[PDB]
Formats: sequence, C-alpha cells, structure tokens
Amino acid sequence: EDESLSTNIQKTTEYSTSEQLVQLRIACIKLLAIALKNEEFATAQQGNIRIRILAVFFKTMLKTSPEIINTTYEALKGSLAENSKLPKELLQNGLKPLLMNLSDHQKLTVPGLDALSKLLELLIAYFKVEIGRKLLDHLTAWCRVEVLDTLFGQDLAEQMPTKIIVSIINIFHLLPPQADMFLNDLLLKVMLLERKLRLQLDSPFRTPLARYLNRFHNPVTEYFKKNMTLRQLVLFMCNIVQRPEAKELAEDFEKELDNFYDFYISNIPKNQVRVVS
Repeated sequence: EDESLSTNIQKTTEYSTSEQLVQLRIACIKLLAIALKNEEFATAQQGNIRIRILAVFFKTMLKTSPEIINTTYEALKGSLAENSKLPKELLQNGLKPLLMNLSDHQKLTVPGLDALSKLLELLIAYFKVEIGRKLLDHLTAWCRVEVLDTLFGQDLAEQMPTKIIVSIINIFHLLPPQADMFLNDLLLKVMLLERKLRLQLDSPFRTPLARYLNRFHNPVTEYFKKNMTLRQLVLFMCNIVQRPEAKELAEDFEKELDNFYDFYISNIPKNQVRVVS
C-alpha cells in the first residue's frame, strides 16, 4: 500500500495485480541489467550510480517469489563480469540481513536459503568458513526428535522441515573449497536421518548430497575406501553414483574397482563371519 501505484491499490485485489507487479519488477531488473552492461552509459555516470542499483539488486534477493530470484541472479551473473573493488560498503548491507537470518533464529525459510545459495555462488565476504558450522548446528536443530515426531504419520515431500533440510544440504554445495571437515559429519548425519525415518530407498535429501559429493569427490573416495565394512554406506554410495547429478563421481569409482577387490579379498579371512556382506 505504498508508492508503486496511482489509482489501483493493493489491499482488496489478490493475484490480479501481484503477477503484474512481479512482471514489472523483473522487467525493470532486466532493463537495469541491460543498461549496466553498456559502458559509459551507467558505469561512469555520477560516480556511484551503479552502486545505487547494485543495492537494489541485493535488496531484491529477499522476495519470496523464485522468479524474481532467478531473474536477479541472472542480472548479477551478467553484471558482475565488470567487477570492481569499490563495492565494499553495500556488501555489509546487501547480504547482511540474510546472514543475520542465518543466525540463532531457528526459523529459516526456503526462498531465503535459495537467495542465500544464489548469493553464495560468489567468492567474497564469506572467506571465513564458519557458515558451515552454523549450518550444521541448524541442521542438527532441524533433525531433532520432537520435530521428526510431527513428521510421523504423513508423507515426506510436502512437509516444511523436509524442504528446509533439503535446502540446508543444498547450500553445502556452494561452500568455499577449503579442507572440508564437514564431510564426515554431514554424511553421518544424513545417513542417521535416513535411518531414523526408517527409509531404505530413495530419499528427498539424496540429490543435494549427491551434488555436494561430486563437487569435491577426491576425499570422498578415500573416505569410502576407509569405510567399506558398513553396509549402509555401500548402499548409500551405490544409490548416489547412479544419479545424473554425480557424473564425475561415477568415473572416480570406475578406476578404483580393483582396490575394492583387493580390500574385500584380503579382508574376508580376517573375520569370516560377515563374508556375505
């Protein structure tokens, strides 16, 4: 009910003006991106006028509509080719409400984490990899027992904690490539969450974990070779590799079958009680 209109108010009309408003917002975003792609037309005019619309581009990554999010992500990835150091103040104001939403609030949203991923496809302002610790803290606080007791009795694809956990696992894919000490914790937590929901087939959060695993995919082969006595890890990895979102983890396994052969052949006579496994 503010200055977007002249005579067509929005407190008595729904879906007749909201779609037109969304199309108007994405059209203005496309026009600003096309104008910003032109040199000396919006770049060197008035000094900081591209900063004034990059603040708009960071302010529009909090709308709940995914279409506006995808459009402004296309605008950012088309407009940040002409990057500069001079943006240093709006980064402490653009991605700041989302990172403050990420804190000890315990009520995260799905398009908020979607916009967090779309902003997380950059490499600046989160050089400290401590976002993963808060993400695992929120993941452990979303896979509790009391919230999973609300999951009892219904399905597992229309529930809000399932979508939140899927988004949390999904934004582990775009983390900075440091020494991922959150590999073992994340893998054990997803396997314990699958065992606690007692599902032994395809699960909702195996596709974001496959997108996490095929990205690094060098230490996960050694983590797999260090744990082959676990039946559930073998079933989990054999279901992950067949997914089309793990096209490079598949060829990482095809050149290591003989190591698996020598492992199982040399480890049969040590036990001789779990040979069928």
